[PDB]
Parts: sequence; C-alpha cells; structure tokens
Amino acid sequence: DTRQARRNRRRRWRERQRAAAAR
RNA sequence: GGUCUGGGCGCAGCGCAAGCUGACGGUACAGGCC
Repeated sequence: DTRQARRNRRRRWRERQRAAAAR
C-alpha cells in the first residue's frame, strides 16, 4: 500500500473511531 | 442512510550519497451498490 492508500484507508478507521469516540 | 477504495501534489525532518515518513494537509478530492 502507498502513503495515500494507507492515509485514505486510515482516515476511515480514523474518523470512524472518531464517530464512536465522539458518540 | 450506510459502506469501501485510492493516487498526489504540499509543508515539515534527516544524509559524503542514495531515499523515506508524519491516529498531518486531509472530515479534501476523485469514483463506487439500494
């Protein structure tokens, strides 16, 4: 995986854990 | 209403050289199934 692919894939886990954390 | 993918090009940090990276840009953009 490239920096973007991971970065892109990460922001999903990122924001998602974001939602859970926030919620 | 939900879910999945990804290429930069940027600012920074380091080296006889050769290279790489930031739960950062970027909750972007570009495209997906009912």
